[PDB]
Amino acid sequence: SKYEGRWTTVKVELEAGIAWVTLNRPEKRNAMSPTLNREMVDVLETLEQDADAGVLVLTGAGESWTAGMDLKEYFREVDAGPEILQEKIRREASQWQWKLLRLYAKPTIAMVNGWCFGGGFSPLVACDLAICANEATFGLSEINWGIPPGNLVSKAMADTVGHRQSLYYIMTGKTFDGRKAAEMGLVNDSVPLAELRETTRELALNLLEKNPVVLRAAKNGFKRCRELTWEQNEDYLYAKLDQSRLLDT
Amino acid sequence: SKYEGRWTTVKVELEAGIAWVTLNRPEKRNAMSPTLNREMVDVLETLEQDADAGVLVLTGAGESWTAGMDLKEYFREVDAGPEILQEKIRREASQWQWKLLRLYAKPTIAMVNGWCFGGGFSPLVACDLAICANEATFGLSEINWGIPPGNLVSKAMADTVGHRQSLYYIMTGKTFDGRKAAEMGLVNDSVPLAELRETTRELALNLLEKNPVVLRAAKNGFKRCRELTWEQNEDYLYAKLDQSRLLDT
Amino acid sequence: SKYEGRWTTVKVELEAGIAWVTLNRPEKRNAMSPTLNREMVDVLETLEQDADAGVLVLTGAGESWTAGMDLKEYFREVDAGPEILQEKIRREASQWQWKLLRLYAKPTIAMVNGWCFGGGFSPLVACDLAICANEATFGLSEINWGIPPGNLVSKAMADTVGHRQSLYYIMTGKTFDGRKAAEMGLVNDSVPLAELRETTRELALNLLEKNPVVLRAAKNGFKRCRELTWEQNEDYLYAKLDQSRLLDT
Amino acid sequence: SKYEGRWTTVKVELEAGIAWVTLNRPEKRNAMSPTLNREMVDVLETLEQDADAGVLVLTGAGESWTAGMDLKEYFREVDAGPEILQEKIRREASQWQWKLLRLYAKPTIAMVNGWCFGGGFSPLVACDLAICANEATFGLSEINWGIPPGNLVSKAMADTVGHRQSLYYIMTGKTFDGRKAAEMGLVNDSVPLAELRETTRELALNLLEKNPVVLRAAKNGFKRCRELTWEQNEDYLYAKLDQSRLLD
Amino acid sequence: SKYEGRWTTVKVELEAGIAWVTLNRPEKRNAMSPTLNREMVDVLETLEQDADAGVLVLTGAGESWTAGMDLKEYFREVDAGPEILQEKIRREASQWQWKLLRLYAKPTIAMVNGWCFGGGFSPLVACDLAICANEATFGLSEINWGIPPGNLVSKAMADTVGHRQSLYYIMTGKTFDGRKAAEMGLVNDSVPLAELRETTRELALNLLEKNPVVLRAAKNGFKRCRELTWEQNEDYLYAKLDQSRLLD
Amino acid sequence: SKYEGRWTTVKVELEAGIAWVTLNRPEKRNAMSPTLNREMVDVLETLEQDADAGVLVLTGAGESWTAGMDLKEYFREVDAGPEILQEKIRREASQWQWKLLRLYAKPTIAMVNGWCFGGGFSPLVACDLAICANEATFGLSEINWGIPPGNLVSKAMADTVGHRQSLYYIMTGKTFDGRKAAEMGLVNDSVPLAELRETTRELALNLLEKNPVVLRAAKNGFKRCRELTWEQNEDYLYAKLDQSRLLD
Repeated sequence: SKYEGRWTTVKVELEAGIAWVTLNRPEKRNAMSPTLNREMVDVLETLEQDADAGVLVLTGAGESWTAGMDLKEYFREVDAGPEILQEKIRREASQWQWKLLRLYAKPTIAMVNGWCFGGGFSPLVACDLAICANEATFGLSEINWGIPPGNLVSKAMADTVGHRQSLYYIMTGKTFDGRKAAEMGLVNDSVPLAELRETTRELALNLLEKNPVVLRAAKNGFKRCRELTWEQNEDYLYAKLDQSRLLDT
Repeated sequence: SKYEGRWTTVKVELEAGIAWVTLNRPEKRNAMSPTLNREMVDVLETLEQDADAGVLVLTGAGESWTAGMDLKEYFREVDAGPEILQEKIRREASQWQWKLLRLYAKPTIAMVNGWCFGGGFSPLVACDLAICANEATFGLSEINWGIPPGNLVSKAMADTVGHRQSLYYIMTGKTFDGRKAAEMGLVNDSVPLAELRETTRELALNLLEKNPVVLRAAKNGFKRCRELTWEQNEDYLYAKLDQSRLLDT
Repeated sequence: SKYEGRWTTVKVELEAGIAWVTLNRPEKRNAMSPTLNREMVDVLETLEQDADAGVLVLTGAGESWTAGMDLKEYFREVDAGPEILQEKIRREASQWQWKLLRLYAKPTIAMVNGWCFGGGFSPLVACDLAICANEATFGLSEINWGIPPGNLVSKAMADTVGHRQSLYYIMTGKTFDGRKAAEMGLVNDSVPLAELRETTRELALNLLEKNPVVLRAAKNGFKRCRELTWEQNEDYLYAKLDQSRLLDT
Repeated sequence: SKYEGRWTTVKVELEAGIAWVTLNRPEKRNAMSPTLNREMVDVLETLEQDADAGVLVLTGAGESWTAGMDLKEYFREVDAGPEILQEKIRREASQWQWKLLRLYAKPTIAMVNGWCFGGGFSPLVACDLAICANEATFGLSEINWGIPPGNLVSKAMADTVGHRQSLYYIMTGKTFDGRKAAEMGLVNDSVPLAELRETTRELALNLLEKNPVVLRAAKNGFKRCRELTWEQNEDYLYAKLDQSRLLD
Repeated sequence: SKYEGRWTTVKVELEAGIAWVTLNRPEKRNAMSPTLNREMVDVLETLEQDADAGVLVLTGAGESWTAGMDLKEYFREVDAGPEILQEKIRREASQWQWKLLRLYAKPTIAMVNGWCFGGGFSPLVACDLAICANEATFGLSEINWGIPPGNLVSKAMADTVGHRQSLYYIMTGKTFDGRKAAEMGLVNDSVPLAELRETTRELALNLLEKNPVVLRAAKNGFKRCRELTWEQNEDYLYAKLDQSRLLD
Repeated sequence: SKYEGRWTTVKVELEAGIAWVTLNRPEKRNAMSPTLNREMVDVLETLEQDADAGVLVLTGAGESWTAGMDLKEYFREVDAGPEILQEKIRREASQWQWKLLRLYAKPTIAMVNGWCFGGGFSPLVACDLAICANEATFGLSEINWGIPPGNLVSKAMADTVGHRQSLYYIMTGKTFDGRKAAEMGLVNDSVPLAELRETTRELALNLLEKNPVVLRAAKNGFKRCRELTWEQNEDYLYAKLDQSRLLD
């Protein structure tokens, strides 16, 4: 494999234009350690410039998507350093989870095969589209660990899940399954685990057929237009269209 | 008819306070040409001052609502002119599609009888309310034509359709039927085509019974309140209420 | 009872950490008079500092939650005074309905036992969570009384109910039942009236188990994050997390 | 001349690529009546498509720039008609004063020769740049007439004049001269009335030296970027740059 | 007098429609304790409904306007009680300093006679207009005490003082005098202390000449319009005008 | 020295807790090439974790601060590669110029010794504070090169320079000197070039006297509070204060 052995906590496999990105700490339910965060920044920067990768799928090894932030590894790394290390460690989490990922140049799909807890909600929603297994379990367990949702988790909910349901799951920390995730709008679809890869693959190959520059303008302009008024968007959306026409040539 | 023969690409029929506005280029699936855009600006300005029109219904001739922007006619008109003509042609599209229509002084209803593609999404969502036929087909085909959604189409989606579904339909360009449109929140209701006119008419006549000044304050204040904080809205919404009381007298 | 006889238009009963707050003008369907507004400001300020109250439930006496603003009492009080009294009376309505309530230090639940009309929508949505009876009837009757929705009612809808449904109910003034309220996202759940208290109580006791400072950061940070960009929220949400850690100690 | 006798309340002189637009009701201090608003919409739409006009200068006939709204002619039109006529009249005022003018495709300069009161503040600030005479007199007289500022007047102030000075002039309705207008940022520069036209003409000719599509992207993108965050602007301002490159 | 001995930390003198509100802990530089915050909420609510008060002037007893938060009395109240007492104490500070004061129904003027430090910046900017003595001394001393500015102090700066100057005074904690306050836009004007009261009184009497409902719409609409786009403001500012017409 | 020969286009001198960062392509007026952008990302990340650097000063070698983008080296890299290389190149420019720099954990000062054109405006304004020489010359030359300002240049102007002056300098591309930069608020102060370094050093040492965590909360909270309403800021600015107290 082009990327075999390159990262310790992540695996990347290219197949016919699809970059399958697997969070790969299965014994730790792919908990996002500071090492995983630095490696995932490198994965996204590398795949952005890899002409053979037209779409990214973000999935988890084993029975986990990600259980969220790795408590042990964060604090061993923070407590060993001055205050300023926490600022860098948070930036590294943000950098892959949404600063590069949410407005990524290439289309992105979360393939949620299992556990998706806490911090995993940020990259889940930064990913453009999402398919889960029926068998997947989700939760915002932060409240039961004595922290409010950290990083962009609460905004990830605010963008995808209705006000009342967002507050219910944030406030109670109750778990929910793949069907509920799809019903609430957190993902596009929930399917049996045995059909997850094929469902994700057909969507990925659909996106691969689109003009990349046009798809980028369309998906990323939509995300930004949510934040702008109609008068502001007249200007912004026509600028993205004209920008698309320049960069396609 | 009061408005018979007045416009070449649009028909207007008044019935008991209802202004039935028909996009009328059926052989071209009511594609929005620059002529249609200029005529629809004139229709909205004329009907605003017509005391006999209390509610507007926007519908399409034949099996089409609108197939979106008329490619042929736009480019024949643009390429024949200097750069500055494109700015005017875009303003004319915006002017009827949402600058006058979204915060129109009178209540508006889209009666979606058939095809609704691409550019049609802007006036669809500018219209206050919408009823479609089950038999209607919708799509954001722009991505498959090699352009991101132009004008206010992506914002029209952002205001009515959940994040994940909006991105799915923008990114894939997949079509969806009237039932899906209603399920996603793009329209208020989907009914059999044979019940579309009657369903629309009963809603229109309901709106006609309301105090016009109060209905205007209520519908347009709602659309603006979405953009404002709660503290800002305390001020704005009480100002709209007091404004209503002045202008009703 | 600790609070027996203390307020003329409201009753408060503490049970094992639950502050049951009952709007108590049943013969007037708990219409919100200026007296009720001043008393409810005092209830919220008092309960904020009552160590024995960990969660608030807002409910209505009799077959009513609240029928909305008390027309008779508002105008008897306004017309008897100079212009400046209307500014004070509106501030008092806002103060309890959402300025204290929406970002209240303690978790809040609306227990909607019956009629919820017009002005009641503001505290309904300021409350974090909401359970209604199937038997409850809701409506935005303002349009049929010749006023647009006053105070924060239209924003309360904008935050919880989809664009098309919000406009339909604001523009038509049509009533809807508890099941529809839950379907549209106005409340978290609709249950038979005979199960309303128990459903509300189990949710309240769930919230009581959480660390109060953490629950406050989580629920109130979510409401504020809706208003902020992702870049702004990186800063704000980590500040709320760090603030939580300081104030928990 | 090209536009002679075309409009009853406005004069247009085109020379060397400069469209000199003169508000032309001198005996009424160029008060903005509903007729002047409709004619000014037509003027801006006409000049936008005039390939021989590269820059617009907005000025007043006589000792006035504009005294603001023509109360008499506004109330004659509104009180005549149904409630809904006021919606159209307000929209016509907004249409020329800033909906077309603030983000106009061509560079715009206000040349403030004299009185500039109330409603005149909206097009004053919609204009990209502004030079006034020292002899010009400004005021937000609305408060003394018993109305708060209408249309976009208060926002025109908020965009150009500091919070304290804006509130002082809105609340007191006191007048200020050209030098004070320049000191507060309401205009680029205050010069003697004797030098106003020549100073304005030199600026207009400088702007005509620029690539029109590029100048449009630069000026109108600046106005919009004020409303957007840095992260939003990374996207928006690169999109305007790439749009310029396509349209040039 | 009408309000004699009513409040322990504040004095109110009413004359000729002017409510002179004096922060009254001179020996403690009028430091804002929790008691002064609760009394100031009561003062503003009381004066709002006082038909004989048309304009408020906020000033300080002695050589101080306000030194800012009373650290000693704040920490005595908070450290005594549960965590939740701090929420109430912060809310009381906000309630008078800007939640009631910034968009107060009556015109407001800060009359800055002396020291104005830290927390005093919030009500300073909430007040519509402000005149200071040249002899007044200002500072954001928070940085030298080991806290960033609390409550709305940093936003008070952001609304009135340029980015660079705000950051310089926040980051360094250096003091500045009345002339520098006026130069930066923190106040309308700096005048000699000998002329401060008479200058303030003349301004207050000018504001009393205005229609109170119209003045309220004009001043408070201006503050809000800063937050809204031009398109939003077309709707909002016409709604405030029509609201004025109804309420007048 | 600690950072000798580490970067090809940048020099870092650490002394007395001050990291003097010199853009170091003097013969090319310190033009910002893609290599300088990548090295400047590394410089800021390196210095953030350097416990011996408490304050950063950004300056230029030779008679330039920075002439702005290196057109030649940018177009050599982009035109070589696929479309997607331009995304990475723009991101690298943004990364050091403001994504790391505007809300940097340590206090930052721009020390503008000479030419500051076009793209240089982004890091100029990202820097917390700025002092220039009187002899420094500024310009937004983009318009004369046929591009609107790219990256965050127009927003840098919008945050620091009044609407009218911003538009004048963007639309005309005319140059201005150090005194005009200070007058417009683009910088804190303009001093003679002979006194620039010593003035900058005294400011840097003042900032080093502050609690670093508190200073970070104060400066970066101020920049953010500009974007938020008063009600939003009551929440945000108290959260930054409580966050400071935890992290100190």
